[PDB]
Amino acid sequence: ERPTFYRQELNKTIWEVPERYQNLSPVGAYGSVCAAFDTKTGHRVAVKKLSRPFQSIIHAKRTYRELRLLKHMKHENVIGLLDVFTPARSLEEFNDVYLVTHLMGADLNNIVKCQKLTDDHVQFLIYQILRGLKYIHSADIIHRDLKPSNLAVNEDCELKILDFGLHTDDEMTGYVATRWYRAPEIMLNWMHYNQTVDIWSVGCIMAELLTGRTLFPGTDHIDQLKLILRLVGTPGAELLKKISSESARNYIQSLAQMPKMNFANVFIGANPLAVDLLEKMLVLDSDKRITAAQALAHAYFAQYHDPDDEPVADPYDQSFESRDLLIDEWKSLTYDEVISFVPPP
Ligand SMILES: N#Cc1ccc(CNC(=O)N2CCOCC2)cc1
Ligand SMILES: [Cl-]
Ligand SMILES: [Cl-]
Ligand SMILES: [Cl-]
Ligand SMILES: [Cl-]
Ligand SMILES: [Cl-]
Ligand SMILES: [Mg+2]
Repeated sequence: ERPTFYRQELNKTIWEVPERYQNLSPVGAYGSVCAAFDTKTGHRVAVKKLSRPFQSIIHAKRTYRELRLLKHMKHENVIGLLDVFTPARSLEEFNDVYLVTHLMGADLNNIVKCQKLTDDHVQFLIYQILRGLKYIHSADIIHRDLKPSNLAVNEDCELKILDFGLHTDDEMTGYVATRWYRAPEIMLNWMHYNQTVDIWSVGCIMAELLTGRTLFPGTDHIDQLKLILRLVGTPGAELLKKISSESARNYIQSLAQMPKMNFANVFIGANPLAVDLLEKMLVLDSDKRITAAQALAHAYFAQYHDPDDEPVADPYDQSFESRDLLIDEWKSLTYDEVISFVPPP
C-alpha cells in the first residue's frame, strides 16, 4: 500500500514525496508550496509542506484543525483535499505533513483589474460564492477571511473558495487589503461574532466587482470605521445595546450621527436588483443581515438559482475545539487522520 518516496532539496528545504508527483517547482510562515504534476491523475497540483507542525500545543492543534477541515470540504465551489501524506512509517518517527490540492491560476483580483465585467459576470461570480458559503455555513464553519485573493477563478468564470481562516496585529495594521473586507464587529471586537461576518465580506467584494474599486480602503482601523459609517449610517440605540465592549460603545457615541446614504447614487448605473441586494448585505447590525441561503433566492440570481442543486454539508464534529490536550496527543490524532485518508473518486 505504501508508495515509494524520493528526496530533493528545494530552496534550502528537503522534500520527500511519492514518485507520482513530478517536476516540483517552488511557488511560495506556516509552510512552503511547490507546483507539481500528478502522474496518477493528470492534474497540475499544489504540494504544501507544513513548517514545524508540532512545535507547540498551539501549532499542533492548528495542524489538526486544518487537516480536519480540508478532509471535510466536498463542494464544487470550495477547495478540496486531493491527497495528504507523510514519509514516516510509524507514529514514533512522524514529523512532517504534506497537503495536496488543485493548482489555482488567477484570483478575483486579476479578474477585476484586467477584465471588463458585465452584469451577467457579476451575477455568476457572486452566485458561486454564496453557493459555497451556504455549504460552509451549514457545517457551522465560519470562513473569516473572505477577500479577492482567496477566490480562484478559471477561464470559464468558475470560482472556488480557498484559504480558510485558521492573523497577527501587524498584519491588520494600516493601508492593507487584509482588513478592508472585515466586518466592523470583528475589526473592532464589539461582540462575539458569528457566521454573518462572512456576508459583510461578500457585500464588499460584490461592490468592488460593480465599480472596479475597493469599497472601504481605510488607512487604519479608525479611518475605515469612518468610511463604513458614512455609507451605512451611525448605529442606533438597538445596536449600541448589543456592543458588550463598554469602551467601544463609548467611542462610537463620540461620533456625530449620520444617516444611511442612497445606494443608487453611490453605485451609479448598477442593476437596481444589485443595489437592493447590497442594501441587504451591508447592514451594520449583524442580526439583520441576509443569510447565504436567503440570498440565493434573491431575484438578482434568477437565471442561475436552482434550489435542487445547492447542497449542504454532512454534519461536522468540532468538539475538539474546546478540548485541552498535550502536544503528543494532538500529534497522534493528526497521524490517525493522515493514514485514514481516502482519495476522491
Ligand atoms: N482518524 C480518523 C478518522 C477517520 C474517519 C472517521 C469516520 N469515517 C469517515 O468519516 N469516513 C468518510 C470516508 O470514508 C470512510 C468513512 C473517524 C476518524
Ligand atoms: Cl507513487
Ligand atoms: Cl477542489
Ligand atoms: Cl516524517
Ligand atoms: Cl485580496
Ligand atoms: Cl465530523
Ligand atoms: Mg490567501
